[PDB]
Amino acid sequence: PSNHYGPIPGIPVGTMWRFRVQVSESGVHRPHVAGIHGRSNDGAYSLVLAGGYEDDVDHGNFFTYTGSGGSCDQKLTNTNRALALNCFAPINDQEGAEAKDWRSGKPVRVVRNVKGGKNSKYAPAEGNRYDGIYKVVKYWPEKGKSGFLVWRYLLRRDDDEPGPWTKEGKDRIKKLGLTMQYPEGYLEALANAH
Repeated sequence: PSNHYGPIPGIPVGTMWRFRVQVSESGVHRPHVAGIHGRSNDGAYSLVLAGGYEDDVDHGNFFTYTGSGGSCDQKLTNTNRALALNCFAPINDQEGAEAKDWRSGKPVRVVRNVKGGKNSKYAPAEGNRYDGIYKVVKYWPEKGKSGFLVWRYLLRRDDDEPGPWTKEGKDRIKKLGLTMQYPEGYLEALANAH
């Protein structure tokens, strides 16, 4: 169902799609534009890292992430609240929270998109790649570049499948024969567009 937590059966870490519409169709990240799929009364099921917030860092097994909204203070509502709920700590919309036992938190599927490349060496060079399950360690408010409050999150990887950029993850990609997926007819249309 749309509120599925965890990996999608049959879609291993390292899977690559050229376009977001394909990522949506796979169920790995259902929204075709929004960066985060979540329900404010439940949790977050997936997110896409595609750059945008300059203060964010991406170190592969861990990354920081900034919420949405705000012009004005962001609020811990909607998908900001969804992602917060995944953290293994009671929700706190004033100071945020940190999970000591963060691995007991709800999983988030993470896809990296090529747009993230200026500030991340882990972004794929093309398209979108599924990088596995991550969990929210902590989240907190802070004064943004706008001068208004933004919600920030720290995520850490927790997946039994190795990271796609590691030697063991690259070996799996090879063994499974994963390749960049293009829509039916797309390469053919480009080839003929002359």
